[PDB]
Amino acid sequence: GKVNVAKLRYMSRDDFRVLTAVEMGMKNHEIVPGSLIASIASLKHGGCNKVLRELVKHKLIAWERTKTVQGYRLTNAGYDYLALKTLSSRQVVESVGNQMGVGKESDIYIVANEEGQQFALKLHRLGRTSFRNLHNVSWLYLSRLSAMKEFAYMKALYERKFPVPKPIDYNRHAVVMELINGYPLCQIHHVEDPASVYDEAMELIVKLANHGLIHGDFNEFNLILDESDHITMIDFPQMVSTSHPNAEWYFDRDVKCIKDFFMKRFSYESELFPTFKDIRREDTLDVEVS
Amino acid sequence: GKVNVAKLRYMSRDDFRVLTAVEMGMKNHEIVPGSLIASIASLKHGGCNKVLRELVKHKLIAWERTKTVQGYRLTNAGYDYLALKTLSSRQVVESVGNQMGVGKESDIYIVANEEGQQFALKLHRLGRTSFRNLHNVSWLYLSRLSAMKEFAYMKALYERKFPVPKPIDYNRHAVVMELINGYPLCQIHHVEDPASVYDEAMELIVKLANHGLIHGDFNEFNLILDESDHITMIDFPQMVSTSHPNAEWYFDRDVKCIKDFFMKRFSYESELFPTFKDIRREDTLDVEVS
Ligand SMILES: O=C(Cc1ccc2ccccc2c1)Nc1ccccn1
Ligand SMILES: O=C(Cc1ccc2ccccc2c1)Nc1ccccn1
Ligand SMILES: [Cl-]
Ligand SMILES: [Cl-]
Repeated sequence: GKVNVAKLRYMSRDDFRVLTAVEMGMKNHEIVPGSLIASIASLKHGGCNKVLRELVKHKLIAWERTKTVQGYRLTNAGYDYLALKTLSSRQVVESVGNQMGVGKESDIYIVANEEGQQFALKLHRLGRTSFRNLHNVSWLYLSRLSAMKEFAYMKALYERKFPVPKPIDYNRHAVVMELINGYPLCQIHHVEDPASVYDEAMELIVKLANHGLIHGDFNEFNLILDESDHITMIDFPQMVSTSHPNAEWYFDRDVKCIKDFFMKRFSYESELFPTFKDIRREDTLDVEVS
Repeated sequence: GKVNVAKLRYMSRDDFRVLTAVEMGMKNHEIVPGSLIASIASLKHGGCNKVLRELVKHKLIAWERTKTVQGYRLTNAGYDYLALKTLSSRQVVESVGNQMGVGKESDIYIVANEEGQQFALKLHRLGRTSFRNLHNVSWLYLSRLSAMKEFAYMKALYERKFPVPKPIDYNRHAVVMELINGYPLCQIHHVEDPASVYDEAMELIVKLANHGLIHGDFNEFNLILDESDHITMIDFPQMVSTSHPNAEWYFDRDVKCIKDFFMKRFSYESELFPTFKDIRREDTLDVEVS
């Protein structure tokens, strides 16, 4: 057997309206008053409070009281559900499995469509830090923006024959993409030909730089090795322009990180590693993604 | 003499209201129609079109026509002016000098108050990349958010006796702080005692980690050495939680970057470098800044 996946909880037009109302409410309120939710949701029967209590019970929204405001906010599970239900209505996702990895700022899950074909889901989680020494609904917008940027870059890189997953669809903070069957490099113990995997990694750094991009977090946690020892890049959250005044330092750091890992894990060392002076710009993906 | 600084351009309350109206308009529009700007500004004498032409002439806004829409948007110079004029009305900034450094995502200028005391200004510049392979008012919000986070972290770190500049004030994408007199480590050729500067750098990585933070970009471009060979951190845009599943890799990368620089520039090497296992959490600045 393969990984277990659970069908998404059923969602009524009522639940979706109230849930959407809470989301809209959070543009202008850290805690959305129950009266504002009721008027935005405008249910035909106006048992809005019953529906909210039911959404609390299912952990999709949470109750909070400050000094002189009290009401509701979307939970991570609520935001997740809105994204996954939207993707479900486009026949992209039917079922969700357990978390089976992380990016720098994302959680990675296996999902399946109605036919039981498996895909990778990335849920972006930004705005985690709270600021109180001076608004903290930045997490909705920032997470949505990461997912959008990941989908756009993944599409642009895939079309330019880079070793990245085929992106399928996105909504809010959720990106669905080709599942890559293999192991992150960090949990590979032996390889028949380390030189070959090292070369793929170094050629990927060069090709990114030739397109105007430095990964910035290039490592054994972001690179998956498949059944035929080819690498796929699965996370690129904070890429730097080759035009940055300190671009060379970022480029060298990514190169040194790969060298350090290949020495530690495989006792492999080489002189076939790029310098920034080798880069010949061919594209402008740091300026515009098209 | 010291660095040249120029008094901020004079602007009438009318001109400043129209520029603020364009900014408000951009909450809901990539391109703000002239009619919407006029109704938001609501000038007593209604010469709004004259004022807009004058703001174009001074490069504070730009005119654009698409197929669907035609009107105005804030320029970088316009956003800069709004921030600096606001800081000017609080007596924080009277005069602006030339750019004299960069952070990873910010431009650094010398500014002066009315008495001619010099300070550092950081203008945050995010949302540089354009996405067209599928809204682009993200640059206002993201830049504002970087500045806010920098001010908050700088205050929290300063109060906890970290070697950072004393933060003074912020508005929009602008942060004003203590000017640190010295050289970025990257432009230091010799030091009497490299071991001592290396130790300060390594103790700073440990103290950050003890407070829940990994810098993530710790380098010779972010650290300024003053007249008495003490280091000050002047940029920390993308800090990582010590709770990150790959926290150890980020911590080690910051340590290796300092080691590599001290070997390259000063031929200095040491075994007095921290490991992640040494860290004993003392604070929660990765979760909440207070
Ligand atoms: O991470 C992986 C490797 C992997 C594959 C199956 C797994 C099954 C069960 C548990 C872990 C598993 C890990 N792929 C990946 C990552 C991002 C995007 C696309 N694909
Ligand atoms: O970067 C510097 C060093 C420095 C000082 C004076 C300069 C004058 C002319 C030219 C460069 C200059 C550089 N300080 C700093 C940075 C961020 C925040 C606060 N202070
Ligand atoms: Cl529905
Ligand atoms: Cl509806």
